[PDB]
Amino acid sequence: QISVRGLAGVENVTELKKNFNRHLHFTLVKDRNVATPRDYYFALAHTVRDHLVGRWIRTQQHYYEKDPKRIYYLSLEFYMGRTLQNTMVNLALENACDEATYQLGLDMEELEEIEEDAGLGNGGLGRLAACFLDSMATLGLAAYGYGIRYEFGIFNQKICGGWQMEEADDWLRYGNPWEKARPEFTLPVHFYGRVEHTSQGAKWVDTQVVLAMPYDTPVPGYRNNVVNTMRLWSAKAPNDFNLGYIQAVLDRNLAENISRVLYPNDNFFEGKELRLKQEYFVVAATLQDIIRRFKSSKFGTNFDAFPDKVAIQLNDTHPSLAIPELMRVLVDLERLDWDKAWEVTVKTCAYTNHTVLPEALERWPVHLLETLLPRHLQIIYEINQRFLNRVAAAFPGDVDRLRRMSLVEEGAVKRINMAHLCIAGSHAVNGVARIHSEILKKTIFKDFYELEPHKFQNKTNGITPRRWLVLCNPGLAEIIAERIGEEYISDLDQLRKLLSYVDDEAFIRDVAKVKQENKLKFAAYLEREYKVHINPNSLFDVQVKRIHEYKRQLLNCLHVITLYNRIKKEPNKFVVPRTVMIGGKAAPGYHMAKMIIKLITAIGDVVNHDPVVGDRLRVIFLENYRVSLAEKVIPAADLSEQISTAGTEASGTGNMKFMLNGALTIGTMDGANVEMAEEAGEENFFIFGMRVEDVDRLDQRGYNAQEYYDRIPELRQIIEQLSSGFFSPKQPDLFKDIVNMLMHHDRFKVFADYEEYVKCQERVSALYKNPREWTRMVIRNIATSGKFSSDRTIAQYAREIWGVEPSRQRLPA
Amino acid sequence: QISVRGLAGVENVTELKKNFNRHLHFTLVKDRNVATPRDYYFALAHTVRDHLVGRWIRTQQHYYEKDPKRIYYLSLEFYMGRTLQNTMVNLALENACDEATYQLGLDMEELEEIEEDAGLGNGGLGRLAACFLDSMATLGLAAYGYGIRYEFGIFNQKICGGWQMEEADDWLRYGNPWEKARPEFTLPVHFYGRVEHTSQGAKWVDTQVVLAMPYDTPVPGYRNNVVNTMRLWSAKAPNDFNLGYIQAVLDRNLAENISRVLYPNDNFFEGKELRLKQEYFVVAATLQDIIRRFKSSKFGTNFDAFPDKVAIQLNDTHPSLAIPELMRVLVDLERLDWDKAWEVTVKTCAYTNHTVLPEALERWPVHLLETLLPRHLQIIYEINQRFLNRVAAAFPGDVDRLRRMSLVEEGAVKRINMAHLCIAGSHAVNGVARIHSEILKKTIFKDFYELEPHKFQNKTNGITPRRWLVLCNPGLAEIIAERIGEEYISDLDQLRKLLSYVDDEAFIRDVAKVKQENKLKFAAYLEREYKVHINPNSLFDVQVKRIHEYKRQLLNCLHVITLYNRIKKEPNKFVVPRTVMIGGKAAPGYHMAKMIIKLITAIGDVVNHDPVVGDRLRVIFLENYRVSLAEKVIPAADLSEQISTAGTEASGTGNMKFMLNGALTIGTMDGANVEMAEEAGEENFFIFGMRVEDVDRLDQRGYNAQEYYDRIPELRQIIEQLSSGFFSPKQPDLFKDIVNMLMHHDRFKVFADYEEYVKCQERVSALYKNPREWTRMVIRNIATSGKFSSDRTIAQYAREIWGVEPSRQRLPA
Ligand SMILES: O=c1[nH]c(=O)n([C@@H]2O[C@H](CO)[C@@H](O)[C@H]2O)c(=O)[nH]1
Ligand SMILES: O=c1[nH]c(=O)n([C@@H]2O[C@H](CO)[C@@H](O)[C@H]2O)c(=O)[nH]1
Repeated sequence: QISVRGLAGVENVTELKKNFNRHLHFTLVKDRNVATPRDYYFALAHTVRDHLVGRWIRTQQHYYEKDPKRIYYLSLEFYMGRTLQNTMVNLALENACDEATYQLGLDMEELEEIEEDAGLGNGGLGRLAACFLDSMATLGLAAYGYGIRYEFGIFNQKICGGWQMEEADDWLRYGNPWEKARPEFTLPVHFYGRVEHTSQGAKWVDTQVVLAMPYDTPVPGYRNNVVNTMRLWSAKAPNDFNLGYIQAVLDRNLAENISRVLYPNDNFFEGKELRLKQEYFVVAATLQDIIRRFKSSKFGTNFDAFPDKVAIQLNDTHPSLAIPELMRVLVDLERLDWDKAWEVTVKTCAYTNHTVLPEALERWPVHLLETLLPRHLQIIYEINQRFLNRVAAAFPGDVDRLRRMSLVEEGAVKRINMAHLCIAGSHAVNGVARIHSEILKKTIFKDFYELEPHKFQNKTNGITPRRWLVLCNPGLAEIIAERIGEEYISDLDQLRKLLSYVDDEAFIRDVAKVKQENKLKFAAYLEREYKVHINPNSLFDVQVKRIHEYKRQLLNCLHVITLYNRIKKEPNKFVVPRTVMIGGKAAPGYHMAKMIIKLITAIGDVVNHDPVVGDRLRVIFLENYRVSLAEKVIPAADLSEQISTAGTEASGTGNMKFMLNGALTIGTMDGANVEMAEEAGEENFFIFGMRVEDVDRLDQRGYNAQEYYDRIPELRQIIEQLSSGFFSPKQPDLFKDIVNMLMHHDRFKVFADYEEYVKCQERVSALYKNPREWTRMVIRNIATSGKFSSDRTIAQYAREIWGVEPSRQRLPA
Repeated sequence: QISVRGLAGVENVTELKKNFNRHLHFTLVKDRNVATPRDYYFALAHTVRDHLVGRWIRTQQHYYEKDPKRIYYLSLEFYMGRTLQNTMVNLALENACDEATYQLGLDMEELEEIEEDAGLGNGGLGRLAACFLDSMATLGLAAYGYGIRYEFGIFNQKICGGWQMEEADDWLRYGNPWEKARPEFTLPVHFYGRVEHTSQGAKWVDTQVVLAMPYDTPVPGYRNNVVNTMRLWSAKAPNDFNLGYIQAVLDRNLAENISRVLYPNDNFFEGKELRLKQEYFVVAATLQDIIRRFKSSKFGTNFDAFPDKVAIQLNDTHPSLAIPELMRVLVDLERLDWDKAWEVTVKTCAYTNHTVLPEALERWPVHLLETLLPRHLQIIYEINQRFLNRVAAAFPGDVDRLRRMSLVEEGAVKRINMAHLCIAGSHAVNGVARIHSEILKKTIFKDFYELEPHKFQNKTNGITPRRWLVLCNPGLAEIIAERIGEEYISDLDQLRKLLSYVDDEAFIRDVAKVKQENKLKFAAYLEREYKVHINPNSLFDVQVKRIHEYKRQLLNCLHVITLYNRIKKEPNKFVVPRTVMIGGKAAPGYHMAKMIIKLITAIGDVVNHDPVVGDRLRVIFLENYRVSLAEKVIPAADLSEQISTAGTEASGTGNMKFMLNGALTIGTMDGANVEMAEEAGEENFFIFGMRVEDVDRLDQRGYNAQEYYDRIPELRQIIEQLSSGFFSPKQPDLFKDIVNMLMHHDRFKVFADYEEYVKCQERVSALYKNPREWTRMVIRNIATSGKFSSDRTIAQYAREIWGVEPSRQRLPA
């Protein structure tokens, strides 16, 4: 049907049809008479999978022969979503499969919906890893993603009586056609035990062994015939485990619990032993695999060349144990001297920081590490001593600097600061947006920057334009390709060419047409799947992201209520109609976030059923927000809410997705919003509120929320409504915790940005009244979104950190 | 190479080779440069599997169209062994695959050894179920095996310091290419809860739900294009299970533990809750599946026709809960009246008894059933009341009969006798050999036989001649086929034609040649795999079966020591050389059985290293006895030890395997030995010892072991040797428990058969000195082994119990 979806040749369509029928028969053991739609999905997935394997085998053959420097991306999260459409896109197979399935009497889009998300992440950090894998393969890098194969990913969110309920994400129930078990590369991982000292150094003995079994998933590059590997470890008990008899077999579960479930915390540290075990498990298995691959290479014992052949990227501090584990292996097993081992480690490792929120920083109790990983604690103590000796020599007599920079934190319970470990043991430390990287050098890591300034870098985040434009918004990808060709898909900077179409009446009409179609499709999805009705002519106002106080879903709530109250006051006055959509999951133990969800639904209950409002205002909570839902809602959005308190959202990536898909942005000067506004021009963004400097000024004086309550009558009314039980008639005090937080202990200064936010929203409504000028501003956003491709991000990592050159060159097919 | 292995056509070999290469590439994601032997096994298995699916689909299509009466074989054990060679045999593919793999540069026999046994059974009962599935498919019956998919089968046995050690049989580690998950037919199973009474009868409420997910494995008939199904259930927690968050997900393990591990008890009842849950789990899921299939049929609500379309065979009492579960469904859910439901149940169910040992009988505590299955207990009480009302009417005033026949056993703890439940609720009750079925009517079920004589039948056990001749002994199958053709493989009675070859000098030579080749091959296997050396010219004296006091491995031990002591007394006297091989697993909690294993190895330690003995006597313990090992050792055997105390081994099936494979039998008149001797002629068997009647006479008088000790000097010497520490110099009292048992509390009268046993063994040695006459007797055994084909057994079940006609007719290919 459309150009960007590739060719549907007679030869290819015929071959796909017969291979589809082969899999249905031989693989699924079914025929057309008994086959369910799920069977048809699997037949298609196996058919597409077949096209991957030849390229997969020859890519890994190529790496073995050429022996390039290998990039190892270590992450506890890979938020992959669905794989079928992505694979078709990257292989130029979409139209052919569409035709083949059409001729078999099937609707391909219907089959696509059957696939489970691989929801092995929480939000931004996990999705960044997924975008990164796509870009590394597209740029021809010899890259491997290493993580854990969770049996249960992020929970499925159900809303019951307005409250969030969690259920197990049993994503492997029907099987995963994309993965290949590799039980032949199973590796032992050690826990507990004790340290023994001999003539030949230290020995870690009396350990408990858990096996790590790898599962490999292919990662196709965009039309370059490169297929890289994501290798995820699964925990397995050894066969002599605990070996009355029956109980010993049943107790195998204890070891295998390591890879059972993803910790559902977004930007929050929980110091549980099982989490620590997960972190070491991924690190220990991965490092053995890396070293094995290094020794068994065409290069040729000598670890001097280790950093020339290996780069390890730590995604946050979660895999920080890679640093002392590498030291352990090099010193204890390979018998290298400390100084040489340390040189190798530092040159190999690099660390990406994802947040400055104190509650998200990993600080492990010494007593946990003492019991679980006794040798690693000893190594960390030695790292600390040698590091602090360097600090003392650089800043003599500065005793407070010594305590501030220590990897060991003193107190009631001694803790290890994993961020400090990462900085000391890495040759590069990066933040994820310009403002964030500056904040790191000026505030939380100031001491480290003063000691080693060369270590600190910026790498602004990005998103893959394959998943986040071509896949989810084919209508927009096509109208763009009509004007400027297809090269932009792997060179997003080419979107700048669209600036010469801002006055083109044909293009203006097509851009607006694509948005309306997307909105109609999403309005239809909501009715079919959730029996909720919306007006497709209204402004689609959306905030989708994890529920967090710093992200200020509550500020959005205050605006919604302001709009409702203004309508109730002057009912016969015209207002631009809005559909306000808010979605995202709360961590199960995060009480305030659960209360915010309940608030949003409670507002909906009042607003959506008030006859005086009509279809002028609707508030909908988008249930079970996840990658597949993002692919549907983002292309449908008109307004993107990016309203974190300045200085709290390190980068954001949802913001970039909305920009690429034709939504305008209302936001604070926070994270990547700053660079987005810079790229598009401030005139083409809806920027409001305190800057970082204004927040600091308010902190020094002291934030008093009562001041705002006293001086803003519209804000006062809302607080009275919440307190009196207007939004909860049967439980009048339901939201007392929310009011109390807002009035007395609000770390994120919701009230301080309220006035500017509401006024800015008025400007948004004004522009939306003029469709032509709205669309022209939209074109100016899309056209300048090029910087935010993860291809740009990865090229910077490659050149400035990993010391490798990207390549757009095709491998032979 | 050999005729019975089928044709190796140019077309077929070419097609197999290319499909092998396809699977290696697409399925395993490998090439010839990186492939391991395990990869090659899997490529072959997938290639052979492909040939099954077409036949599998059309068989199940055929059953849906013809709607025959369906046979449901319910068992907690299916001792399947390996599947690759069996599938090739039944599909006439062995020579073609042999040729195809040879041309690819691979040895097929080497690849076959890589396959894990499906060890989902303990011994005789589980292996009988496997033979039965093979015969039902071969005889064209619409039959389904239903059981549990254990994650861990029977433990792997390691011998360490002479002691048995157990390790987990992680048979699914590398995957199972033969099974197909069918998550679409997942069914809920209920536990706990309480019974509620309404106007519309009883309701079982507040239950815990566990899901049952089926996995289907194909069961090919011998060259008839029939492929039946074995459906095994796996336990799965529902997604809202226990739904702080992390622990609730981890607690899913509790529900899923139901299908985790096979209880490793052979002929011994252990009253643990997990076992009861397993028993109900298989029954509840299976019955729902049966009823679904019955309702969704081309026949056409009315349960009057249920017994005309359904037969349920209970393999022992393990699935006895089928009786009250069927009543529950019919009465509580379908709203049939009790009397009608009961008629249907009785006409549907039939029960096979496997032993008369009191310790093996299932007697469940009422308090367990009360908590776990409250509705089932109520139904059992009602069944009991109505049954005992019938007894009272038939035998008025006989109050002791009432207590004896009750399903409820009175005492300190009330128990339900599951055997009594089975008899009351089945239209047929059978023993497994003529003597066993007679014992049932005369002793343990005498009261029931008097009430309902028509119910009691015999069905002598059998073995499949596909696995137990063609597969494991191709050399013998071939020399037989040369004379009488190939028809005997599915009509074993044709072996009688071999009686006209007993004086044929060519045949005599070939039979003896096949045995020597088998012995050389097994002697080579022992050296390669266990570094143990044996003399292939010696008599191979073997006892392989589970370790049990009733099976009297201890009597064998006494003979071995007698032979050793006689050699030591007259060293320069000629004795027929023997290799005594004993193998089998002991239940982990069975102390005495573990002591017997240690004794056997301890005798070996003395005998095998005595220079005066030389290579005249060797004692070897065969480690990890299982189906695949049986296939190797049985064709190599000269002498089969079947020496259970008369009246204790219900049938035996190992005995039949040895007879079919050219070993002579030394045994008591017990189980099927009686019918074997009857078939071959007593002159061609080595029968010794007490008959059942002699055992009873000894019991009435009182068994005094001291008498035998006092009157037999050779027996006295052995007991002194055991007591003094001759076989355990460092631990002189190691075997005190064995001696004490033998002298004071021997239920199985080892001493009473000692004299006759030793004398009979002398007669065996005498015959072995004359190779020609040994072989002639062997031919007389093989020729009369026809009755013991499981095809005969299944034909009898079909005609006399299930009311269906067997068919040797081919389905179209
Ligand atoms: O995970 C890995 N998988 C591999 O196949 N290799 C190597 O690639 C070579 C060519 O495919 C193989 O010989 C193997 O050593 C490797 O080092 N790591
Ligand atoms: O386990 C079962 N699998 C099936 O396929 N069937 C039925 O067989 C028919 C023809 O293959 C199907 O329509 C299904 O109803 C069935 O009853 N039980």
